[PDB]
Amino acid sequence: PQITLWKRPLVTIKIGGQLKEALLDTGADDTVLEEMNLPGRWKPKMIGGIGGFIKVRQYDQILIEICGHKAIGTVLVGPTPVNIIGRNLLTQIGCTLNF
Amino acid sequence: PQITLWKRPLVTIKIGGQLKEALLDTGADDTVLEEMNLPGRWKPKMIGGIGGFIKVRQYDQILIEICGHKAIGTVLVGPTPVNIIGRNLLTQIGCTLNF
Ligand SMILES: CCOP(=O)(COc1ccc(C[C@H](NC(=O)O[C@H]2CO[C@H]3OCC[C@H]32)[C@H](O)CN(C[C@@H](C)CC)S(=O)(=O)c2ccc([C@H](C)O)cc2)cc1)OCC
Repeated sequence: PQITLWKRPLVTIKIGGQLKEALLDTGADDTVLEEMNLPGRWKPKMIGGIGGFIKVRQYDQILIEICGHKAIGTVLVGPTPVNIIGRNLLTQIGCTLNF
Repeated sequence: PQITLWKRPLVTIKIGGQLKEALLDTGADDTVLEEMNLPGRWKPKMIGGIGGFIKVRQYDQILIEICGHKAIGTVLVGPTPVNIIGRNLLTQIGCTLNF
């Protein structure tokens, strides 16, 4: 689809069998979701934002369906203010900016 | 044009008579620019993201040219790590997400 930006580009995602709402975020290199339970191994990681760094749990090769488009990639889980879908997955679903 | 997301979507902007590099950021409601001494009145503001909040100065009705497309709106000036072009300006240049 074509998504305008007059409102936040929020979409429904399916991850670990659960539906959530997430923001399509071209300013984010990586994908960061709010605290949740995901199966499998994970490694601690640090990521920095506008206000500083947070500790996240890094889950690799995680299946995630974004607005009906499948992706399999890295998902960071931690105290982000909102679920954000970053470029690592936006590229997988073929998302581009156009003007 | 069309901008893929393999790399950060960095473009040249023109503001206050200066050229700068900025990030087209669909995850940002508003626009946040590096420290610059713009003329005119302003009001203090707090903006938050990953890692907490930072103090910024809010200037209104600022003209920015983004890839030759002009836009006029609010700009937040402060110690941001990157120049962030938010939806308030992206909408004015007709920017959309597409997949
Ligand atoms: C060399 C130093 O750089 P640095 O590492 C940080 O650099 C960066 C800092 C910020 C960004 C943009 C930010 N992306 C981001 O957080 O991405 C994280 C996850 O993926 C990684 O990729 C890049 C960083 C990591 C997002 O797109 C937009 N945000 C809102 C989003 C969280 C939804 C609520 S916002 O910025 O907070 C914001 C809030 C309010 C407004 C106005 C008021 O409406 C405007 C902007 C990109 C690079 O320093 C470490 C301290």
